[PDB]
Amino acid sequence: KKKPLTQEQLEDARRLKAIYEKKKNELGLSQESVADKMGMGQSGVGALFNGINALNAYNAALLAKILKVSVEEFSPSIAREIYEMYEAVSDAKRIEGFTLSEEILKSDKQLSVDAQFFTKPLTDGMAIRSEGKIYFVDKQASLSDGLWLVDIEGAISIRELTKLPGRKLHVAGGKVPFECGIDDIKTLGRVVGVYSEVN
Amino acid sequence: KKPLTQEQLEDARRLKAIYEKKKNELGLSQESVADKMGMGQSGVGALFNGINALNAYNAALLAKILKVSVEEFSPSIAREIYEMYEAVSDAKRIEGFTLSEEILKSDKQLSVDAQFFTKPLTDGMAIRSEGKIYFVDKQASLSDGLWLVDIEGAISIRELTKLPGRKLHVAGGKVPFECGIDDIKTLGRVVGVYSEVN
Amino acid sequence: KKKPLTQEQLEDARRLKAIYEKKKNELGLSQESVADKMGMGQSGVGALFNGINALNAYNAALLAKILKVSVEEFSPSIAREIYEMYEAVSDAKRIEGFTLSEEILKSDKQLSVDAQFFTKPLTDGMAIRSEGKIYFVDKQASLSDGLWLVDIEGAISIRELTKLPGRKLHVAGGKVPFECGIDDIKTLGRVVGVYSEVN
Amino acid sequence: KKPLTQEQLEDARRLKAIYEKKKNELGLSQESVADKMGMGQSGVGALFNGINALNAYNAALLAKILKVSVEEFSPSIAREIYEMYEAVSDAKRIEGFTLSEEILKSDKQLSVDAQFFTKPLTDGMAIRSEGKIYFVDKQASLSDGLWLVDIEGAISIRELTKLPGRKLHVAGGKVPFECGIDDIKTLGRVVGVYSEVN
DNA sequence: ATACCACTGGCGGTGATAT
DNA sequence: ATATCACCGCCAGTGGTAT
DNA sequence: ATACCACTGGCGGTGATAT
DNA sequence: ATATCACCGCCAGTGGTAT
Repeated sequence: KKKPLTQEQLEDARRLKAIYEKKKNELGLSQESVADKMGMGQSGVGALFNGINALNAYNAALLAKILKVSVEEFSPSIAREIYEMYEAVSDAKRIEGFTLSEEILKSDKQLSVDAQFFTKPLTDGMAIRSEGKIYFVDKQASLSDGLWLVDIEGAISIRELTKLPGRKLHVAGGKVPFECGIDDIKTLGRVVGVYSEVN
Repeated sequence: KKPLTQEQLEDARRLKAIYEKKKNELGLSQESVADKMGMGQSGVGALFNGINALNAYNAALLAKILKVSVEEFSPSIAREIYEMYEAVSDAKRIEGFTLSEEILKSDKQLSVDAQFFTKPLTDGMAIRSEGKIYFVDKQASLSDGLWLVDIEGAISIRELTKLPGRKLHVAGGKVPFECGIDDIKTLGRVVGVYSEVN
Repeated sequence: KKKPLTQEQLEDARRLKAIYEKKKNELGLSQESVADKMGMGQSGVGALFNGINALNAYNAALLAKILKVSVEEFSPSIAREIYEMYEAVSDAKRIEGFTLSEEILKSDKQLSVDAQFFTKPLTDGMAIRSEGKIYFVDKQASLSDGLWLVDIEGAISIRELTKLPGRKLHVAGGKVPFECGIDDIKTLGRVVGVYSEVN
Repeated sequence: KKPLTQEQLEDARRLKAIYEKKKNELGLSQESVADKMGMGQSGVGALFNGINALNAYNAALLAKILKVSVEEFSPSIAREIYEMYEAVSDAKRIEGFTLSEEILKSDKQLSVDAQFFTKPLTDGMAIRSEGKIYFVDKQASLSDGLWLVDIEGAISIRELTKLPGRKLHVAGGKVPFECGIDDIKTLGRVVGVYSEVN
């Protein structure tokens, strides 16, 4: 028959068409050049772009790969569907990502990590990439001796802490270890896992 | 028309067996699963007995009702569900293994984001040994580094160092030793390692 | 008056126009959007693109920066002029660049280095980037004890060599030092300078 | 019309002085330089006396005839010649300095490719000390690392380590010492070092 | 050999039309 | 949003010249 | 509670026109 | 090189049913 595209598919097509017309020259693609990649004809490509045929998860997956974008960039609904379907194979956790350069923390792309990486249910957590390593930080953990993502007077660095009597601390990890009170250091989270490449 | 592909009925074989063997624990009938899928009882029976094949949606939906991963009853479908998960949050699914007592045993396929590796990992392995996760490039050129090797049937992580004369310097044990290139079967090179604390 | 664009300027304009029409959407630019960046009007922009006004070194420099390309990509003549003019300030040497990953050497972008970096006239030289460092290699140097870019049975690595009696060698730099004959190692050049970032 | 900008005649002041003071060594007259530039003697006299200003071409051309860098007689022109050299082989011109006896002295401006620095270097310095080249980020946030510092008039390379209480751990001498942040003037942070062998 | 003198060719634009 | 049209200021150079 | 039976709605295309 | 036009196979599901 003919179904009229329930107006989220219609607006998804508009973003998809807009995200293609401005990047076809960037990638040297045409509607037939995309038709061959999907195993279709040019008639089928224009239907998806001009909001005549409703695209599915498979087509959205390939269309995102052809344009090297995310389905979120043109269809946030299916990306929710993709994440929901991926909860069946393995509950990979979408951890917000950060970068630590010059002791400065900046938000970055969210990071996908399987729940098997962690021995505890990391609900509020971060993923900081620094010095060729990725540090997985538990934002809600009790203060104890261990590896912590701390802040010392406007500088963020990974340091190993050791509680001392008299409400003092021992900070290790920097080029020079030192001691100070527990309130001289702001704790942003406890490091629970470290990933690194060949060193 | 009922031309189900040989594996599409093979998908139904495991799916049907999982349903009846586990419906006692979950206490659900076919029409109860039908309600949770927005379907009738007639729609669910087709999938179980091999009348109608499974798509990506209801196969993952059934994998949430039954506490079973979709790869357990349909490896082909779970492969394509991942291939859709590369479009959003482009993680890279890697076959999982465990290394205990120099024996490599298969494990659950792991979900790893592509931002872990500087070099793209086409054929990769994830091995869980000594409480850590070792990521291995199955097809990697022989370079001095950490390698998952096979020494006369024993699987172990060793540090390979190439020496002139097609020799190797295997390290990792109490005392390192030297041998030829062909004396060891190098499964792949370790590119990343992950471990927890406490 | 009116000068007819001596046919290298004409063909330079064709490449410039071609390199702009396929990247204006990639950069969100129009002829007026480029006119404001150069301090001109849209009429002046079209003259350069359509081969009516001959562009100079200054305009080519800005046009290359606006499109984030090199003048070589659309006007190899002026890039020669730019290099010739830059020989007046400081004779920066255009050294061919290489990358060394997994003990595999691959050609890369040519590297610009001032002649003050070297104490000798490095005519035939390489620049290899590896392990966060840039190694400047003299391809024509006498064999002697020092840092060399060698090849050992199909693997390229930076190793420190030491000549030994009996036509033997000592190779250092790898994870395991070893000894072998001088003919068991192929020498591709002698390292004369090393640059590195914060380590 | 003869409206030469104040510096454009200042360009001619140094250029004219360089020509006459060095024409004895090179043994060339104005018409001889005119021949090498595709010009007449009348065209060269305008540039020397300040009648016609210099563009990028003949200023660099004159910098090749006279064995003098164009920055010596025209800093403004050499700046724009570099700004054209960023379009092809995008090197980054950095002000050069030498560090001898704790005294920072200016030197020739260095030509460095942008592929040396992970982070773009807007305001940078190149310092030649102890036979090596230290690249310094003039405007860099205070982070634990190697810094070009000024300690009561003395210029030196030191390893700064921040300590709680707005303190510093200065290292590099026989014995390190501690002081406050404001006790030292940090000119900039060292991001790259180059050295030769033999 | 070199520093003035008008004189001027063409470089590098402008500013309004379409379409 | 681009292309093609006259139109042109105005420093670049020129020759010719008296030092 | 569950496995057959036709029957069929609409999903996801095709294939030729312009322009 | 794109847009809009009919046209439609054909597995997806449906209800109804006898276990």
